Amino acid sequence: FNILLATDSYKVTHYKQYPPNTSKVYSYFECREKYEETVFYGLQYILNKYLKGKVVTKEKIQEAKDVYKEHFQDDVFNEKGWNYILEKYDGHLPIEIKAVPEGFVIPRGNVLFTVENTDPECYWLTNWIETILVQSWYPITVATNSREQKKILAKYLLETSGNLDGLEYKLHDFGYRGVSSQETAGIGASAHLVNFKGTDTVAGLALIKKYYGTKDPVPGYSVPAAEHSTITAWGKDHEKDAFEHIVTQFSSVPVSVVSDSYDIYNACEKIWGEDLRHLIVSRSTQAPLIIRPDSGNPLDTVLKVLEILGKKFPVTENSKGYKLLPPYLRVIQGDGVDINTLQEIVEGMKQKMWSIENIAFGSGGGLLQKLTRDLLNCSFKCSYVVTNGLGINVFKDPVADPNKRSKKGRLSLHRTPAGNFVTLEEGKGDLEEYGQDLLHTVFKNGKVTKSYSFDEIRKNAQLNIEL
Amino acid sequence: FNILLATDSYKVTHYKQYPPNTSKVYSYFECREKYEETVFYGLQYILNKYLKGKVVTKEKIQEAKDVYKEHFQDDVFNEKGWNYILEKYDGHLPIEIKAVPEGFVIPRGNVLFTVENTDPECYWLTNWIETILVQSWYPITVATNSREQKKILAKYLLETSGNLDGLEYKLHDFGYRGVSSQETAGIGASAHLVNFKGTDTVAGLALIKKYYGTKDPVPGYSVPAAEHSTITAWGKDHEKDAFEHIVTQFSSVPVSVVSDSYDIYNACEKIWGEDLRHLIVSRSTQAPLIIRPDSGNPLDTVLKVLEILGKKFPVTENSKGYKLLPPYLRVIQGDGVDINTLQEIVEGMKQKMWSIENIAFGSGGGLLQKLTRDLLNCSFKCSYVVTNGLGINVFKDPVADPNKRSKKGRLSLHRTPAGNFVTLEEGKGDLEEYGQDLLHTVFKNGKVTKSYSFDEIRKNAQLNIEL
Ligand SMILES: CSc1ccc(CNC(=O)[C@H]2CCCN(c3ncnc4nn(-c5ccc(C)cc5)cc34)C2)cc1
Ligand SMILES: CSc1ccc(CNC(=O)[C@H]2CCCN(c3ncnc4nn(-c5ccc(C)cc5)cc34)C2)cc1
Ligand SMILES: NC(=O)c1cccnc1
Ligand SMILES: NC(=O)c1cccnc1
Ligand SMILES: [Cl-]
Ligand SMILES: [Cl-]
Ligand SMILES: [Cl-]
Repeated sequence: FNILLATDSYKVTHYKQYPPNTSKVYSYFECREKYEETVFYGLQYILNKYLKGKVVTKEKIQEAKDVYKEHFQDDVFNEKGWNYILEKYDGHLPIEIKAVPEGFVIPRGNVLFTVENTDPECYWLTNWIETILVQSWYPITVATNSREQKKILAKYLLETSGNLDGLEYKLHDFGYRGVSSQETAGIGASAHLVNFKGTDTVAGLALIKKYYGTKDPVPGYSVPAAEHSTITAWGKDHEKDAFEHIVTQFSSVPVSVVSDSYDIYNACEKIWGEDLRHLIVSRSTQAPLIIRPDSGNPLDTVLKVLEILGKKFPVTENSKGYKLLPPYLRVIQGDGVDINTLQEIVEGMKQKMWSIENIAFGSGGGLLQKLTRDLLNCSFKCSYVVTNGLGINVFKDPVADPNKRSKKGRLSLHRTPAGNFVTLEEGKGDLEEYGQDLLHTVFKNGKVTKSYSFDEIRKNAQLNIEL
Repeated sequence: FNILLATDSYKVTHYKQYPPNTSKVYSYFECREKYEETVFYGLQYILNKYLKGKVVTKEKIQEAKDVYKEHFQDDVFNEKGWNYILEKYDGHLPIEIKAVPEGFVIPRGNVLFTVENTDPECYWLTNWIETILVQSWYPITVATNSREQKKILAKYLLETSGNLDGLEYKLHDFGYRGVSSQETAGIGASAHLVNFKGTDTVAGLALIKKYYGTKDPVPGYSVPAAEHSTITAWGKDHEKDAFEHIVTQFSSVPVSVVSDSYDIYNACEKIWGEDLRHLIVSRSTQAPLIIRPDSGNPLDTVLKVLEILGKKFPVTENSKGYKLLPPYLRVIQGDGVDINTLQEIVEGMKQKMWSIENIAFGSGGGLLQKLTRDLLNCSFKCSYVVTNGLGINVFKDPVADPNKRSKKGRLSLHRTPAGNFVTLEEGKGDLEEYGQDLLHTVFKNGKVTKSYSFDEIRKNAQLNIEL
């Protein structure tokens, strides 16, 4: 990896565009003003993997110089300025980054981190690294969207069952194949694990161990489960034999069995319902069969599967008046799930008097891929510069869009007297009217100065209903 | 990178699930049946970076064993199967992959690649690597959606100007900050460069040189350009000074200057139009000023910018009857651009008699992030197995969704008598009624066996209008 080749191409040219005698460029990131509050997560990964230590070498400078000469068909690369960092700082970036603690849940429109150069010669460096830092939008957005789904699950589980038992296993990550790269898979899976413990995206485990850390051996867990190949390989007329083999191989742990290869309704009513019923009603409460539909309208299919199972298996009514399958039998809907369809399904279940205890959800592309930087309006902008020794507040205020207006001056984040948050502009945090700045230095002059464990991040990101 | 920890968690338990004495599992990838045709691109990256050579070691087996013991809370990992590959094949995968040539443009619902194990003990390995291989959906989808935008641009450039000059520079990649990882940025940028030569996502250059290669030193190009920080740092009252400094700095090369920091209309009509007009009109055809709006309704902003500039600069009428700014002045719309708004903008310009020669487009999130595996229904499924020495044709036919039905048996890709594509099922390619199979072996037993340069991929992906 070469940080000199890790920026948008136009930035290579920006050192020539800043006002002359500029000794400092100070910029900030926010999720501009439902997604009212966002989980701040993922900067520590970027700091450690890409920004810390000796990130400039003579070879990296020469390689960048050669690439940019061809890419621009002109010599515009700031070799002198990069060689300065190499010679003066042993290739360590003279940048200070201050950030809200990871896991913190912050309302939209607040400063989440700031970046500035610590050596006047490196005024151009602050926004060189915008591109790599702005990619924090992704773990922020996955963690936030996963937490909003946890909010919906908690509200329906509490109403239907009177408690939150099992909440942290109700949204399982199925997204490994549906994201755009191996690296995205690990980042996204780790962001989902801020909120839940169920994942099949194995890449998230190694990322959390390497850059965050947990007291437990692993941060996420899974169970044996079939796919269409392991059912259909038996031949169409032998679906029952496949189901029998698989539940017998995994008789003492939970096992998920995709049941829609040919006819989900026939499989639940006849194969599970009658032919293999003796192998289901014998199972432990710690080792249920989890029937998995995987096609059709997600709501209609869940409701019809539950209706079928409720007629073939003993059903109890819990203390809130909702129907509950026996403890050896559960359902997972892992097709077509995103935050909108998750809400539709749990509301449809509630209307038909089915407890949310009966169901869990798997989500793949909806959880990790169908998200953009535009969802929370993640943005990085310069708000303060020093030119000719005088600080000036800088901002953008497009006439066409008031929403794109940026903040002015030196920023700080504070608790309000009512316990909310406020971002103070124009250096007003220096007046000390609002208690301590919540931004902490996390990176300075090539060194990670403050780190958080994954357990702390999870604590910071808890729901109020959990609290 | 560990291939043992690079699959969905449920796949680890699969070896147990298949029918006893299964010696072969054969699977295939398609973009299931506007996006009628898809560009096949990106498999060669995956084969080289992740699948070739010695990918199993004793340390990787031990690492996977220890992770999965905690992740499943049980010892379900197939240590013996992985050890077999390490001992018998020096850790090279006994898999054969056949694929259509990269850059080929293939209608939906055709086999694009197939995967099978070459050793009977490794029947479980075919679908182990599903997760890694299915991530090819992303470069396929970026390349396809980029090509569909090229078709729109070509249609409207041809109609408004009579030729396709400049087509390959008309959609520029702005997506580096808006994708979910560094790895995704390189993959996606490379897939856009199958169809265009303009890009700010520098990561794509290194990936193309390393895994595909080009005759030219670099596959893509850029120009100097401003961002809001380099304008707003001068202070709001000094926008004109920033513009004058930047244009002067890059007088002999094309320069893009974002002009919407405060008032885009005021900047075009008063600052560019009157105050700095002398600086603009003196510029060469090879180095025009490119005015860049970045906010408001994209079609409304483009039309109003062009009306303003048409009244301050000398407009001509080209041979098709469309208006043309002088050659030293162009526009780039780099906000809100996606396949749908691109179409809206070029059609609105045509209706207002504005030649598409006047404009280019910058796309970030829409080009590389706002895409999912569901757009082209990219899907990997087992179609053939051998059990007890007998081949059987296998598939999934969900009752609720006919679209999810998968193909049966051994597959092959052919040309029809009219020159179209057909996928033959059930081994029927062997009858030779449709000539030789189109697919080529690209991977066998740990080695890449056939490969394509980026120049060949570009040629294969050309538009008919270009041919
Ligand atoms: C469908 S609901 C269910 C399922 C399994 C069980 C069997 N173990 C249990 O009960 C204990 C053990 C740990 C998980 N515990 C859960 N408690 C509520 N809900 C859960 N879902 N879940 C899940 C979700 C997705 C996947 C792929 C696998 C598992 C785990 C859930 C509590 C009970 C209820
Ligand atoms: C807005 S139109 C324009 C722009 C610049 C020029 C100045 N050089 C040129 O003309 C020669 C030089 C190479 C590219 N050539 C192009 N030929 C048609 N169209 C193009 N667009 N384009 C672009 C796309 C994205 C970015 C960030 C910068 C530039 C390059 C375009 C031909 C002329 C017309
Ligand atoms: N475990 C599962 O059922 C699963 C995992 C990944 C993708 N789809 C399904
Ligand atoms: N070159 C540009 O104008 C650019 C690049 C990346 C993102 N936005 C704008
Ligand atoms: Cl060095
Ligand atoms: Cl599956
Ligand atoms: Cl910009």
